[PDB]
Amino acid sequence: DAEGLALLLPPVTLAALVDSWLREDCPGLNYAALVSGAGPSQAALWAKSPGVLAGQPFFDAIFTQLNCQVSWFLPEGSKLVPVARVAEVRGPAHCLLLGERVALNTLARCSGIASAAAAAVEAARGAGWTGHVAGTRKTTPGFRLVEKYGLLVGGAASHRYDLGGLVMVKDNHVVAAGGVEKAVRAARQAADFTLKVEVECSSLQEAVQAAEAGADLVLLDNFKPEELHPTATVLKAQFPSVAVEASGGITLDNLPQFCGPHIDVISMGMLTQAAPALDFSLKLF
Amino acid sequence: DAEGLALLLPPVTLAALVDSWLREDCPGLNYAALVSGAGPSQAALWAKSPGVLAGQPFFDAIFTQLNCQVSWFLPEGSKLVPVARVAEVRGPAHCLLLGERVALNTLARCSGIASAAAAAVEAARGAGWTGHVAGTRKTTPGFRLVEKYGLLVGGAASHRYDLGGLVMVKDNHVVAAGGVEKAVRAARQAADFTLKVEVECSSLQEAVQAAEAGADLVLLDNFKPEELHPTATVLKAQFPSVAVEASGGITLDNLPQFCGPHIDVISMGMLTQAAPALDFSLKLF
Amino acid sequence: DAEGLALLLPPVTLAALVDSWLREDCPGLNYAALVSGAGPSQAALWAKSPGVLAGQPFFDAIFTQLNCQVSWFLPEGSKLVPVARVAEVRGPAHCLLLGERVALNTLARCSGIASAAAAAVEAARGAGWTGHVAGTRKTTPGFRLVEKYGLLVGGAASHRYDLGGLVMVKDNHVVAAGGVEKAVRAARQAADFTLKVEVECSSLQEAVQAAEAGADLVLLDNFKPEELHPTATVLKAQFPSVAVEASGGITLDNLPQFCGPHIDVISMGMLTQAAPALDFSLKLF
Amino acid sequence: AEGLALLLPPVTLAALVDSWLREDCPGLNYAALVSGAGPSQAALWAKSPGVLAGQPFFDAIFTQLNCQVSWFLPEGSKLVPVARVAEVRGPAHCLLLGERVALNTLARCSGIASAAAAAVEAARGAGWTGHVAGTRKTTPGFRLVEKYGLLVGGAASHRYDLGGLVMVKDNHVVAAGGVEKAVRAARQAADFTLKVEVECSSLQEAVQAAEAGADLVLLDNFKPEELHPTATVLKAQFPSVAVEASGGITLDNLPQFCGPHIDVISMGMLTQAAPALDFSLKLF
Amino acid sequence: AEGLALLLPPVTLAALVDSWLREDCPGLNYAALVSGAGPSQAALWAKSPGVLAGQPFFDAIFTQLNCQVSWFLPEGSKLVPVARVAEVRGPAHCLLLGERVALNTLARCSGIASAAAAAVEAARGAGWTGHVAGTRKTTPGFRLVEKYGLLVGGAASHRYDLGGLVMVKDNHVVAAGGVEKAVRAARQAADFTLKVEVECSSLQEAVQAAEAGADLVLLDNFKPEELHPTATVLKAQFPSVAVEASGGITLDNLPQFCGPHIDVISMGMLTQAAPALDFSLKLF
Amino acid sequence: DAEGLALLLPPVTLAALVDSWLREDCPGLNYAALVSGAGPSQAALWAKSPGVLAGQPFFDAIFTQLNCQVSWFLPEGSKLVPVARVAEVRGPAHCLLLGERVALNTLARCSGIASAAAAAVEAARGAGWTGHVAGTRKTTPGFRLVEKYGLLVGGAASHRYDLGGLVMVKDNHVVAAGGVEKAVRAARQAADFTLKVEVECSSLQEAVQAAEAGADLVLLDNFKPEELHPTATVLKAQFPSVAVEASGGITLDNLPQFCGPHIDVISMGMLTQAAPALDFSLKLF
Ligand SMILES: O=C(O)c1ccccc1C(=O)O
Ligand SMILES: O=C(O)c1ccccc1C(=O)O
Ligand SMILES: O=C(O)c1ccccc1C(=O)O
Ligand SMILES: O=C(O)c1ccccc1C(=O)O
Ligand SMILES: O=C(O)c1ccccc1C(=O)O
Ligand SMILES: O=C(O)c1ccccc1C(=O)O
Repeated sequence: DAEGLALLLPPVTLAALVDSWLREDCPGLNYAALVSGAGPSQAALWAKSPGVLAGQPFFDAIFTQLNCQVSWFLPEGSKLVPVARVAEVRGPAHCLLLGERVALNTLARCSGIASAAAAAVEAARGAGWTGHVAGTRKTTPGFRLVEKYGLLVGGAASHRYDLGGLVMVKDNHVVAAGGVEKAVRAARQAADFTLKVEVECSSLQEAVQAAEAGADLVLLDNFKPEELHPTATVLKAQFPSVAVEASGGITLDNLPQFCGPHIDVISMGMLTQAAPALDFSLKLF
Repeated sequence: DAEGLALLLPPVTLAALVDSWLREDCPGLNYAALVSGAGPSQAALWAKSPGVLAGQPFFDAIFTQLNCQVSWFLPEGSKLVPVARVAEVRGPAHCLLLGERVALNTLARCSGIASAAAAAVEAARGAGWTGHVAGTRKTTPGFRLVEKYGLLVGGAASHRYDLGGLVMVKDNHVVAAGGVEKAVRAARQAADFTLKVEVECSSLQEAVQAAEAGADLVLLDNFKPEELHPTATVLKAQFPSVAVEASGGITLDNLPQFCGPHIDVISMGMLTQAAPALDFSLKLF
Repeated sequence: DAEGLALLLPPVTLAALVDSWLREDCPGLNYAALVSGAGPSQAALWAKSPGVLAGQPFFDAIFTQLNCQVSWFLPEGSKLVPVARVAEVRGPAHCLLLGERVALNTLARCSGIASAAAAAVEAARGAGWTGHVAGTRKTTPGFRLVEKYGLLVGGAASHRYDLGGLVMVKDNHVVAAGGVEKAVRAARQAADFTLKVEVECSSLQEAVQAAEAGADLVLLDNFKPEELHPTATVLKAQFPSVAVEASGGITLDNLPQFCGPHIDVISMGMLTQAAPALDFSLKLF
Repeated sequence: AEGLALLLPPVTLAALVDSWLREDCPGLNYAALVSGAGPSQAALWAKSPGVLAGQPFFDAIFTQLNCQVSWFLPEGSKLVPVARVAEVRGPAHCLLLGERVALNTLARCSGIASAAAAAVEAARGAGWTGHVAGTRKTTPGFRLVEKYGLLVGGAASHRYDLGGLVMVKDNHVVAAGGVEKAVRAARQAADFTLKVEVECSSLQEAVQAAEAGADLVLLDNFKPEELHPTATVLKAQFPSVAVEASGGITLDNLPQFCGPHIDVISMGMLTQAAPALDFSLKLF
Repeated sequence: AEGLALLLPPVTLAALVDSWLREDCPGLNYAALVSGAGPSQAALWAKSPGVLAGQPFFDAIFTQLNCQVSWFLPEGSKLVPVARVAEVRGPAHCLLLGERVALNTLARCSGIASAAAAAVEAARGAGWTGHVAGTRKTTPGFRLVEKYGLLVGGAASHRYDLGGLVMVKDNHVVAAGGVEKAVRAARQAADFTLKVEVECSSLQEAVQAAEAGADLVLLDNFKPEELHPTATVLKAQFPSVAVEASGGITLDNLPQFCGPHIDVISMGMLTQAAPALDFSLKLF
Repeated sequence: DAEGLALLLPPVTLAALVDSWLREDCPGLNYAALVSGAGPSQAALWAKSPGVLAGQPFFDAIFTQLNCQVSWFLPEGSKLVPVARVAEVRGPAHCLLLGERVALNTLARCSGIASAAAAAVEAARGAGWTGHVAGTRKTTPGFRLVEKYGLLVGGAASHRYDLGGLVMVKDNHVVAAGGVEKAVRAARQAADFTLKVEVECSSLQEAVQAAEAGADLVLLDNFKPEELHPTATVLKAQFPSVAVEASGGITLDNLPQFCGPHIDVISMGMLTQAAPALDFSLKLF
């Protein structure tokens, strides 16, 4: 259930995020506040786009800072069928109007990402695939928390949250260490026993070498589907312990061709780099 | 000229921004650094998407913090023809690898935005229009600086940077003040004489009321082009002092329809909410 | 009207300000707390200086942070006739005594500035002048928010809040650009369309060049009143669109000589650089 | 005065400077395009008499913005207007970005140093050897500059904050239920490394405070005719106890408050009513 | 000890708590889904002997996380294991989020307070009335908890930081060119509200330091046989000067350093080598 | 290899740490600086305790901020035989004396922890045991980075760095979930696929349940050694995939009794909670 995902959020990081957003939007005097005054008011939140609602905790934390309350008519994760009345916000008029843009901006993006994740999860399910659709570290700097949380709301896995969550050996590591085996052995020796090591591999030879040197996960990078499945099949046969991830150029359109019985995870840069924001408005009534 | 735009950037805000992005990506121990080591290294930056290059100052600031140096082979604002060698980065291997994803993320989004901005400016120029294409406050919270700067690099105007740069009376302010004239009179009385007042108007009646009560700018919100131009024409005839801005549902496709001799400014949420990130990579060699 | 001015204040910036002032005054252990104890207490706030009361929202925020409550016997902006009971503060004794000095310091300076502002407004009104008395950027660093707010409470305009609110071309910009016309044309081309451009001019020739190149405001800097008024008169006659501001060595004493029918704004460094703080005390009873 | 810069906590200085620059320009700076990045030079002019103070702040502001400063007058010099005080060099837009915050800081620091030197001069002129001191009546957020200014003027800063000295005031006396209870509580609570000072509005109080173990007694709001007899008796009975006078002391009445039994005279006016000096920065 | 909480600067406290929680969980907390948000209650167990200290920190951690705490023992109580000390309440995932950081803080605060109480007790048992004290030998970033723990245990904290007292050390002596130059420079530089203490490794230095106007003289690394004759002479000729002993003082040798002419005994061990107490927080 | 471990450190978090330490030790004026002056000076760093040298990167960062340089005569991780000359520090006198205590405090605690870790690793090696000696999250709040680093320099594994690095089900999670199986199934479902799940088990029955429900690691908590090894033996025989950790009341003295062939990891709170600081001094010469 998506309603439970809010529990994941670090509250100290949340509060600081919210403050820095409001500071960004209004660092000094807000002259518009005299236009609206402090009279108690109510505003309706409208969804004008189809997709998945995500970002309630952030929307709430923005408005709570500004002494406003929110009532949701749809739970976190609901399908959105425009034009829908999603929520009501109450508080002093200038407070509502001060938070409006930042709150809509957050909900729009979080919902945009959750929508793209859900479409990808749906296409995979429709192709018979049971594994994890996942995001990447291709997130807007400073805004990871919202973006990874959006992915989760959409039913995708977030993948490692940051550099501290998993040790990922990539092409650049392989080059710097002087070869796949040296890179993986160094990664394995260096990584705390609590961490997994994943290795980005551009061929089957690399993947085998990586599995032999102790990789927990092998990421098959930029394979055409026709070489991908035979590669994953062998790896799973020779190394059934190793998880297999596919990534590189995977889109909502081609995703079903990348699904296969020997792929455990499919990760997509597009879920965060190319998810258009949903359209929401907040109309004072 | 785009190479000069870096001078606009508040350096204190920049350095803090860069810190907070690196803190977001790696808050604790970075075990991968043992895989690469500290040996001096070089990496090529590759452009794999068409569009406009934007974000050099951010990319530089990230790598300078990490004791790396960057050489650009393309000036800020260049057209990108993939696959193009854009830059070279140099530093200790683990520093390069630490900054890579955050640097590419920033460059990708900034460039994505600038690209969409230039496409919009090109379509307007091609429909004979001389005014400003502009952005909005529909930006990713915490990342406005990069986004507004991207718009500038693409030849669009940024529009007000935040709530302190202009007083904008919107449908919500109109509702709260109890009507157009009350809202605008309160905005004008409240705003420091150094500020302009702009008024969002959904009809010609509103626009006239707003001009009469002293608006510097009138924004015609969500007009079909057929109603937009007659409205603008009347407004400019009666109130030649008043600048006219069009906004609402304007896309790269329909933009030429919204250009007209009496529109001074066209603003587009899509330039920031729906600009896909460009594809860059940073390959150690 | 002054009771409504509190609405202008950015709440995130206010909270961090207050934190940082209390940190500055007591970074570590506060041994004096043990002398007072945590017994609920009450203190009276005394105004011992004539002038205008300003700064209630800062005084309140300091005490709220420290779990104390304040009741005002006088609204924000009231004339102060010493010795007057202005407020009651309640909370744990050690909390009251911890906040005392910072709260009095803030109210003293805010009130000092508001008083100088009101005296200036009064002297202008008495000389028949209708325009804006305004402050400058000559503010104590880190304290601008309290100083600009003080101005407003005293009836003066704040002028631009910071470098983002207006583009102001000064003698140094003229030098760096190579001449008045090049500076103004560069300012106009650079500034977002939402911003005004104001140009500091030391002669009537400069003012005409600035008005011709597109200035919204011309600031006549350091004129003796005898040269100022003819200059303003000409300017208004040729360029009735252009607002005219006088500034430089304007004091409460000479201010009536600087008022004239063709001056729109008079700005005074003294309102923030040389306003003595009012005398307040907070006596536990 | 040239050595006083050493006192400054560098971590606190850097953060101060950042927050001042952030305050003055949080977002895009369009004016930078008007000046460009060409190397430039600007002269610092002193247009007010008084004492120069605040070099380390001015330097720190300009170093952040990749500019350099050369001083023609050392910290603490007497200013005779119109004087060429310094030269600043760097990219034009950097100079102009730092200008106003740097002038604002030097103006206020110098203002305070000037009032402090005037007060030190008037005291010396009246034969007094004691310490002229400031108070905690400082602009919030700007104490570091203000206390430093006092020192450049030759005044003592007094306790820097609540953690440097335990000061028992009228309010503490009321809350504790009397002078003796307040002072005994202050003395028991304060770490042995700290002094205890007690604000006393009468001789009876001062005697009680001294008897209860005060290191300093601050005679608050005495008219000078009652002040000196009071200090005299105190010094005679309790020669260990330093005596400070404070309350309504001004540059004008200060010589009346000097006496052989006052050790310290503190003045709110040195920080609450010191006008800022006039400086400008002219690009040339 | 119940009143010591009032000493704590609330702004510094809140920021401390935030940074501890950020340190322990900067990103997503997947464990939260295992416990859920149902209301819950946990018992706090003391498994070590010693002195309980750190309640205000433990409370601030849990208050931030919307949990409440009830204490069954007041701050400063003797702990006899295994004792039920407190109950915590709140949403399950909030309790479990706070648990480790809260226990970490109480464990260390209590560890320090226990060592301090042991040291005060051994001194009292050897007839000594002076102050047992800490040093600046604290964990960086964690000074507030460590100094507060010292207080709860009955030791003095000593100067909180570099701003509380001016301390001339070996290294100042070398840099200034000798004891007298160092102490005269310290005295001239220090605001009149501050004391000056001087670290001395011989009687010669102690006398010189007293003569130059030191308020306190710290006899560093003396064997007890040389310490007491030195302190005796110092008190005889300079009764105004407080005498502190420090260096290699342990719980074991402490009684040999107590003497009628020692005012303060400071021990690095109270903070450098105090084992944390064992506490657990068991959901029931 | 200890000299390489410095690369693990996140540079942004490091710099912020160092700042906050210096701010804690001297928030306002430092009158002692006038006693030393600014003359260039040198100081020798002396080790007066046996054990292992750890913390150079911290010590260097402190001094670099204060414009001092450090030369090490012993590499990071060296055995310390007192009284040894470990390093030389150079810079202006007042800068050296400002950083001295905080630098010593850091080096002292880091080295203390590294010494305890190395003593533990030695005793294990001496009892024939090959597995990882590890720390815990029982670290001084705010100072984890230095403490986990110290562990690594002494040859111990750090264990998970924070709550983000691994999902650890403890007795409390078990009670809150309503049983071992429900807790582990919830942990696995909730944890991103990139994370491992470890389960604290106080009996063999729980350990079996945890392994069956999908635990990657089982932590045998508070076993007497006589019950431990037979439990581990059974567990390894039925679940060879599952790593086994022992923990609870393990000390340097009893550690060899806890080593065994079916234990992979032994973690010890004492390494961080009861490690006395080493004695170092810095003597200006
Ligand atoms: O962002 C990437 O390069 C990336 C792409 C796919 C999976 C994981 C990651 C990651 O770094 O966490
Ligand atoms: O964000 C918006 O709603 C917006 C849309 C168009 C122009 C300007 C703005 C603005 O608020 O600055
Ligand atoms: O501070 C100044 O120099 C100043 C003086 C007069 C008007 C405006 C300003 C300003 O820069 O905003
Ligand atoms: O600020 C005050 O009220 C004050 C006034 C005189 C001396 C000292 C102080 C002080 O508090 O430090
Ligand atoms: O930390 C020290 O070296 C020290 C040792 C003993 C007393 C006081 C201190 C101190 O500096 O506060
Ligand atoms: O700190 C603990 O309780 C602990 C004890 C042993 C291993 C790991 C941990 C951990 O939580 O990281």
